[PDB]
Amino acid sequence: GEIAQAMKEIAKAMKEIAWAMKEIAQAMKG
Amino acid sequence: GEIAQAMKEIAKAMKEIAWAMKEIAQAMKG
Amino acid sequence: GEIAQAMKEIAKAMKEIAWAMKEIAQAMKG
Amino acid sequence: GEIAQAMKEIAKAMKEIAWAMKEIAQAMKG
Amino acid sequence: GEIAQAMKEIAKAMKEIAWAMKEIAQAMKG
Amino acid sequence: GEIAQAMKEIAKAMKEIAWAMKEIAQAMKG
Amino acid sequence: GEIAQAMKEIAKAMKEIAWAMKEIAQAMKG
Repeated sequence: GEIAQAMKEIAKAMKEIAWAMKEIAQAMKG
Repeated sequence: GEIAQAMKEIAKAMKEIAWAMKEIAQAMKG
Repeated sequence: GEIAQAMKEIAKAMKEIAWAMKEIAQAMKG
Repeated sequence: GEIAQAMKEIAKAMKEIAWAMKEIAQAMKG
Repeated sequence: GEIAQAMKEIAKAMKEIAWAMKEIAQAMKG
Repeated sequence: GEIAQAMKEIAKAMKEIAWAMKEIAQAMKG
Repeated sequence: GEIAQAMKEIAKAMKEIAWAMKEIAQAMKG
């Protein structure tokens, strides 16, 4: 449905944004 | 469909933000 | 209504943020 | 009500974040 | 209630993020 | 309940993101 | 349920994004 599917897509995108931010943090850590 | 339409646009926008953050992470990773 | 109006304004903002993140990613892409 | 007021504040902040992100994209655009 | 409190805290935090993004945009403008 | 817990965790995280983004803005401010 | 599981995944991702943003803020301060 309209609400459940939109929430599942938000969750998948948020997990990918977290993975990318962790890579950027690791590049800038010494 | 004001709530359904907002949630669909938020979900698509978050998928595009996730693609872009993965590209930036890939540019910055060793 | 104030909740439908806020959801609509959040969706339009998220679309603008996605456009901006794509421009930045394109600038940084090798 | 507090839930309606919180949503309206989140919408106003998201609009400001969209404006800033477009300025940053304009500075890095080629 | 815990849900109304969570939404109030989300709103205050997004207002602070919008302030910080405007500062970063002013630094990079030009 | 798990939905109330999720909202509390999202609020705590948004406060930490807002704190971090103000430190980044301070570093970038002349 | 899919909506409860999406909310739990959004909270875990937001907590990881908060950790990453504080590591980046640490890199950028004395």
